[PDB]
Amino acid sequence: MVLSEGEWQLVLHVWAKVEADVAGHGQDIHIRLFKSHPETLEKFDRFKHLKTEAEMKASEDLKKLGVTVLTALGAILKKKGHHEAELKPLAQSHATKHKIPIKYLEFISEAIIHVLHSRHPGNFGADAQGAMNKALELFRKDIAAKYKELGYQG
Ligand code: HEM
Repeated sequence: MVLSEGEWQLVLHVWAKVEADVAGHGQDIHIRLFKSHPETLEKFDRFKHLKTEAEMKASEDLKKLGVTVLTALGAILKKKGHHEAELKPLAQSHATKHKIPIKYLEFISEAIIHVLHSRHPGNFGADAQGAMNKALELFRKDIAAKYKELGYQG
């Protein structure tokens, strides 16, 4: 798939707002993911024990991880589809070290969309949401293709 420049503009415009508070957005997104799909929390040996949202908010390690995640995703989005180099190490660790199924990448995409809709309604109307969804679908499609080449595809 290919996004138009107008669609990229909508994506980078709301992302610029997210970048005003990377740590906060990182936390909201992960808490949303863990509360909505608890099975995803099992993949983090480091955080598996967290029982409540209060404990999640209090975790400094979880906050650090959220920043790392959003920083990596932001770097990919800013490439506007030319993200081959950035995708390789990400696909390798998630397929072979962490073993993260494509399904879980769809769950976090839902969490990202939920949080942006909630925090940035004025910059996340229907058109902007469609553009972000398209960007994340492109990301998942390319990651899935890489998973297959790496021998995991799941
Ligand atoms: C927007 C999608 C995602 C991005 C950009 C992302 C990015 C990263 C990055 C950059 C790291 C650190 C270096 C590395 O190991 O590659 C990381 C670690 C990790 N990721 Fe992801 N990730 C994503 C989604 C997921 C999902 C959905 C899961 C699990 C449900 C997951 C589980 C892990 C685990 C277990 C680690 C190691 C955490 C630790 O150090 O304790 N990732 N991820």
